[PDB]
Parts: sequence; C-alpha cells; structure tokens
Amino acid sequence: MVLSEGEWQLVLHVWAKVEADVAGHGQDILIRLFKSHPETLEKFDRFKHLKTEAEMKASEDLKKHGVTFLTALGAILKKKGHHEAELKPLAQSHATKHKIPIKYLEFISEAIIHVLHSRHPGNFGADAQGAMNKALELFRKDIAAKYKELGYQG
Ligand code: HEM
Repeated sequence: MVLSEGEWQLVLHVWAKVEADVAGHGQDILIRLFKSHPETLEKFDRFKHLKTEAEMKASEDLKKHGVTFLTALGAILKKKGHHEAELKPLAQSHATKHKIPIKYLEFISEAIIHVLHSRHPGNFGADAQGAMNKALELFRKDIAAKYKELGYQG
C-alpha cells in the first residue's frame, strides 16, 4: 500500500500536536491498551504488578516507556513510507526478544486512534482518522512481512 502526500500531511498535522506532549500521550495510550486488553500487560514483566489505573498513572516507569515507544513510532511516521531501516531493529526485538503477536500491534493501533480522537477532535475528523489508520495498517503490514522473514510471523 501507498499513502498519498495529502494523507501523510493529515497524519503529520495531528502528530505535530502529539509532540507538544509526548509523555502525556504515551501514558494515555499505554493505559488505554492495558485497560481494554489486560492480556497485553503480561508482556511487560516490569509492569505486570500494576493493578489499578492509578497505579499506572503514578508509575514513572510506564511514562518513560510511553515516551520511548511514541518517539520510535514518530520516527517511522515521518519517513512517510520509507521506513525499512527503522523497521528492522524493531521487528527483530518484538519478534525474537519480546514475542509480540501482530494482534497486539492491532490493539495498540486502536488505542492510538482512540486517544487522538479524544484529545484532538479538531485535527482528527473522518479523513484524518482514515489517513492515520491507513498509515498504521502500512506499518503493521510491513512489520508482519518482516516477522515472517525472521521466522516468527506471530
Ligand atoms: C507502534 C508500536 C510499537 C513501537 C513503535 C514500539 C517500540 C518499542 C521500542 C522502541 C522499544 C525499545 C527497545 C526495543 O526495541 O525492544 C520497545 C520495547 C518493548 N516493547 Fe514495544 N513497540 C511497539 C509495540 C509494542 C507492543 C504492542 C507490545 C506489547 C504488548 C510491545 C512490547 C514491548 C516490550 C515487552 C518491550 C520492552 C520493555 C522494556 O524492557 O522496557 N511493544 N517497544
């Protein structure tokens, strides 16, 4: 798949807002995911002990990871499709070390859309959301193809 320049502009426009508060967004997203799909929290050995949302919100550790994760995704999105180099080290760690099924990548894509929709209604209408979805699908499709070559295809 290929996104048009107009679709990238919509994605990058909302992303500029996300960058005014990387840590706040990273936090909201992770928490959202963990709430609506508790199983995913099991993948994090440093977070499993987090019982309530108040526990998550207060966790300085979940916040730094939300920043590290959003920054890697931001780096990928700005490549506007030309992200193969960035995708490699990433695919290898999630398939081989952390073992994250594609399904979990879908779930987080969902959390991302939910959060942007809450915090940025004005820059996230139907078209902006279509663009963001097409972008994350692209990302997932490439990660999946990559998982396969590394012998996981989880
Ligand atoms: C757009 C999606 C994602 C991006 C851009 C991303 C990015 C990252 C980055 C950059 C790291 C740092 C070092 C490494 O490469 O391992 C990381 C770590 C990790 N990721 Fe992700 N990730 C994504 C999705 C996921 C998902 C859905 C899960 C789990 C349900 C996941 C689980 C983990 C775990 C277990 C670690 C390491 C935790 C730690 O020791 O700090 N990642 N991720």
